[PDB]
Amino acid sequence: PCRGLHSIPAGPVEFPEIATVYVMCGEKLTVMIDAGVSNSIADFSFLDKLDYIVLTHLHIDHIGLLPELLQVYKAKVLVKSGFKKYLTSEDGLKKLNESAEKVLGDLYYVYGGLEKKLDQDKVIEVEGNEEFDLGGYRMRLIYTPGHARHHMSVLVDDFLFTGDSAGAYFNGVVIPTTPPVIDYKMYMESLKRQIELKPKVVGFAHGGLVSPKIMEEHLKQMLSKEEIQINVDIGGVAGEILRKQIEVNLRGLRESKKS
Ligand SMILES: [Zn+2]
Ligand SMILES: [Zn+2]
Repeated sequence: PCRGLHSIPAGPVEFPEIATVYVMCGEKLTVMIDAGVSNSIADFSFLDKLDYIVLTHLHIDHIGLLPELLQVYKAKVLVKSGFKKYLTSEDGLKKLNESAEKVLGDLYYVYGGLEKKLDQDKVIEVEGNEEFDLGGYRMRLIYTPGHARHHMSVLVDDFLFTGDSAGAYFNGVVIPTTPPVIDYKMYMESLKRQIELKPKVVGFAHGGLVSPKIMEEHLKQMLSKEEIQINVDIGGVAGEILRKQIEVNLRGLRESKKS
């Protein structure tokens, strides 16, 4: 059977590592954190069963493979309460894709929009403080708004999976996870709260596993009086995709400070 922790690249074929999906295989429950971009060819066939898929948030790059995953596995999706309708109705999906396209531009087509709504009985709303016994490991959800009103983080023992609430990290460079539009005050509060949890390792949705110290570097980055300007040493299409995303995030950061 499946055991241990699996960190799987779930980005588009042009940049598989831009997004990471985590799977924690406990003795009693198997849980997945996030679900990749719609256009990802990530293969999760190494799983015999899947009990829960926790969505850190509802941005399109974290919920892409749900349609297929919910047909192959008997998994239930856990989402912040009040947002289930965005996944279970045509009008809900239309709004998710609408906001995604407006914010992402060309990246919308790279990652891929949502095309199929999910069955309501497969989606469970949670408050963001629920605890689960995975069997040999303990999981606890944590509501972490700021990046989005529907953002939640996940703590498995001393591993903290932060989604897009505590930064991104590529090639040794800290990138702000601040696309339009973030709630600056809430974002800062959630970031401080997570730093205070003192996890041993952090799992970024964008950048994979990183040291907890990176969260503190991101906090400092958020407090800079000078305009944040980032440059990442990466080439090819992957480099261009990342640069576009960075521009979106820097725009969001600039605008959040004016609020
Ligand atoms: Zn996001
Ligand atoms: Zn994201």
